[PDB]
Amino acid sequence: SRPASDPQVVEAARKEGRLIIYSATDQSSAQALLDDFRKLYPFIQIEYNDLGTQAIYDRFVSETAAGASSADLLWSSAMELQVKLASEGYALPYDSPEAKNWPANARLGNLAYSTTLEPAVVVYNKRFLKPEEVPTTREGLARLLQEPRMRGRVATWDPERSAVGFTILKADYDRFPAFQELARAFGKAQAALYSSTGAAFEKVISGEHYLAYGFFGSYALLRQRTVKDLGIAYLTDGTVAIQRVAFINKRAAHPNAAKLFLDYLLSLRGQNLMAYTALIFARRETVVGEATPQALYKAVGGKDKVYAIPVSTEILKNLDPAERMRFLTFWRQAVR
Ligand SMILES: O=S([O-])[O-]
Ligand SMILES: [Mn+2]
Repeated sequence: SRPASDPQVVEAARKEGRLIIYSATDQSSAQALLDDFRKLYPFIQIEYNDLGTQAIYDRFVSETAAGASSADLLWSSAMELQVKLASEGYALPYDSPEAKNWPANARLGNLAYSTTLEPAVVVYNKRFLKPEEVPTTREGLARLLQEPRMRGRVATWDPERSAVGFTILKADYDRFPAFQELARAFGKAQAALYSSTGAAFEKVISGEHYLAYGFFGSYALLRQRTVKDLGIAYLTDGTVAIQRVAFINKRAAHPNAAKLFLDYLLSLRGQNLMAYTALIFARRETVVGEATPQALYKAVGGKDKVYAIPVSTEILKNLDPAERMRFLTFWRQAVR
C-alpha cells in the first residue's frame, strides 16, 4: 500500500495536478505503473513521453538552456547521461522516504535514484536454437558464432547510436575479458546492430536472426507472454544489470507530483507491481513475481555473478575521451 510521501507534498502535488515524464521505458512495459499511480493519486494528469535515451538528454538540455518548460521527472536506462545531468545542477535534491535503505551505490545522495536492476540477457528463437544449443557464457557464445550457419543470424546493440547500448556493452567490456573474444565473434557472424530492444526482438521472432545479445530481460519476459518461440538465456559467467535512473528536474513546474512518482517507483507497491505485472526487474529484493532480483540471482548462480552498474559519478569515466576511444576503437575493429 501507500508510499510514505509527506502529507504536505501530497497537497502541493494536488495544486500542481499534472506530471511531465521523459522516459526510455517502452510505454507498453510502463503502462501498469501509470494505471496504478492513477489509482493512488487520481488528481495528477500524466504526460508520459516515451523517448530514446539520447533524445531525452538532448531534449532536456536544450529545453533547460532556453528557459523552456521541460519535464518534472526523467527516467532512463542511459545511466551515464542521467548521472551527468544529476551531478551538474539539473536535479532537485530530494531525500525519498522510500529509499532509506538504498545502498550508497544505487543513489547519487539525494540527487538521483536506481529504480530497477535489469539484466542484459540472451533472447533466441526456439524454432532455430533449442535451449540445449544456447551457451550461457561469452566463451560458449563466441564458439557458436564461429559457425558459418550463424552468419547473419545475430543481433546486438549499436553503442554508437543507442546511449543505453553504450552503457551495457561498455560495462560488459570493462568487467568480462571474454567479451573481447565475443565482440570479434560478432564480426565473424556479421552481427546486425540495433538502436532499440523492439527492432532486434521482431527480427529474432521472424527468424531473420536466431539470437540477440545484451537486451533487457524486462522486455523479453513481457514479449514471451505473447511469443511462445522466444527464449531467454541468462549468463552464468557474469551478467551486466542496469539500474534505471530517476531524478526530478530542479526547474520542474510540478516538483511535488515528481516527488510522489519517484516515491511510488521506490515503494514496496511500485517495486512489487514492477516484478509481477510490468515484468520490469525490480530493485527491491523482497518483491514477488517473475521479474525479481531473486529470480535473476537463481538464474546466474548468485548475487556475486551480477555486476550492477552503480548510480555513481564514477561511471562518467565512460564519457571521458580516452575511455570512450579505447572502447569504440576496440568495438569497431572487432565488429568489423
Ligand atoms: O526460454 S524461456 O523458457 O525462458
Ligand atoms: Mn524504449
